Amino acid sequence: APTAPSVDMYGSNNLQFSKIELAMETTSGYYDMVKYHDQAKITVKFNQWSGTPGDTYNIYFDGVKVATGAITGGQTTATFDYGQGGLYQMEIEACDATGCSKSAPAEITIADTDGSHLKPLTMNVDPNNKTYNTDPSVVMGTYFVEWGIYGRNYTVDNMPADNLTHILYGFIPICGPNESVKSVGGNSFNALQTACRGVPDYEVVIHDPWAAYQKSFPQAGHEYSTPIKGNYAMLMALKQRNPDLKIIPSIGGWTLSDPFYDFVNKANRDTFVASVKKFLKTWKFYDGVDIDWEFPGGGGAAADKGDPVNDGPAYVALMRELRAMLDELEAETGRTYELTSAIGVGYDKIEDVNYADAVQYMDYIFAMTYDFYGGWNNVPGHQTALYCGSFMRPGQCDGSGVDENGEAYKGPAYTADNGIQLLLAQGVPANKLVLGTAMYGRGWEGVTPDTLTDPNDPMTGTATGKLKGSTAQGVWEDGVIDYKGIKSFMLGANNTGINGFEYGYDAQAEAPWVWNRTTGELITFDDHRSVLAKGSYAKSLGLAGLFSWEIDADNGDILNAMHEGMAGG
Ligand SMILES: [Ca+2]
Repeated sequence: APTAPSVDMYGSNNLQFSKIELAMETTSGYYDMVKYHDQAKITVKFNQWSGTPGDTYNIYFDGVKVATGAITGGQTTATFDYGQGGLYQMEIEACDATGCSKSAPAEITIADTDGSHLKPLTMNVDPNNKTYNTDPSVVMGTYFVEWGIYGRNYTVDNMPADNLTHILYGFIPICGPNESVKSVGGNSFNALQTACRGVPDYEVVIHDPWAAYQKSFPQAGHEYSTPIKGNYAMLMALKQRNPDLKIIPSIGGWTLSDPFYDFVNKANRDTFVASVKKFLKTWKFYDGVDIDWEFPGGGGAAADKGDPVNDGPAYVALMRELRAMLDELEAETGRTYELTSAIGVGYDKIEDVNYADAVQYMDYIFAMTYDFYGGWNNVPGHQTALYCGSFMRPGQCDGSGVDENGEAYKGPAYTADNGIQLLLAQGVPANKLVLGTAMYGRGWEGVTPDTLTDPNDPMTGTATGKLKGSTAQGVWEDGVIDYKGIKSFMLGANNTGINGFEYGYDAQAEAPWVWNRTTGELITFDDHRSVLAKGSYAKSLGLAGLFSWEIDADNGDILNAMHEGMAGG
């Protein structure tokens, strides 16, 4: 036998390799930062000094031959392609006529974006999140937001994964027209422009690569040499821990929807869809695509856009082409891919798409059954109600009446059930709809008792302006408030009212509120009871399940209520 081969660790990159090179110390165009390879370029050096090195080498991973070549002297550098991620016990075998000598096994790491090379994530979940007899056939979705790792300080390991089947990662931008991104203020529009340099219009990109894959997370064991970090490496590890959990990219949303309005041009769709396939090939932990176009026909962040005539068909065509692309990805990988979309449920949003035509391609519609009322104006109302509250005027629920300035109503009122029914009437199968629960409140200030026309119902009053508060109370933007912030700063431990706030519940609409008679502060939100009503309603209608916006704002209560209201028959 030859001399035993000896592995030069330094000359073998310390046996660490990766299918994806990721810029770690700069912010640039998407393709200056992200380079993917189907075959990792593996390089192993070994030494057989002042001895008999033999004629040929073989390299095994877990006893399986992956590489072979000739030996010439005491220094052999072996290169070769490997296309599957993982950890492997690697062995070097030198052979010649008289037999074969081996190195001692050493662990080689081939990183890939499926997490195949990672140990299951170490969770750090608030224990208020209870343990449940999960039913894997019911949808329990939620949104996790890329920027929530900053001030909100809520990271992938805080997610109650065991109580989720569906994680929607918000949000993936589309390069092109994005004037809406500017009202978000800050660095946001500039971050987009940087990521889209060298990127053709209507291609998807990562908006914040620092959060996505750059930030070193200690609890995830990240270090300087670590080839993938940030949120994505954590989601990858999370798939190893929870393999059946669907993690799906969410494209668009409120401020990143502007480019969807050009998808009336099929060539822009062709470029988009293709970029979505490369995205999913590049980022293998994702399980499909969710389209959050707000909204065909208009009505979203851009007062500027919206085509009620042509947007609907563009969206149907997009779902077909996205479905057909995912079909051929399923053929290439053997995986199953899901296609979903979050939609408005006001009647004026719903009528702009023939969801019967598009649903044939989709797995789930996430019905955004919330933001019915809020601080953009001074009309109190249930923002996330199952049914129409008593504060609504006659013929206002169904849109048959006229408003309090004698003007007529143009469609049914903003409730979840008005929304669902309109979708069922359209032909959408009930077992593809997912009902939305809020994990935040919307609220006003200055709804003093004396603004009320019905003294039992502050939803009957008038506001002076948006709710105000601090970051620490969960108020990240005026007139909006995390549920956990409502819990600990307005509800209290017994849910009976603290710091001047009362509790109330509109049993007819299935909608809670908290109300401060003195400040006139009014908050509408989803609570334990109201989510229970949504569970019952979902079951009664054969709805696929429930989903929530946004997980960082929950404290446990809402997701708990979601499981409990879904339990049983
Ligand atoms: Ca419309």
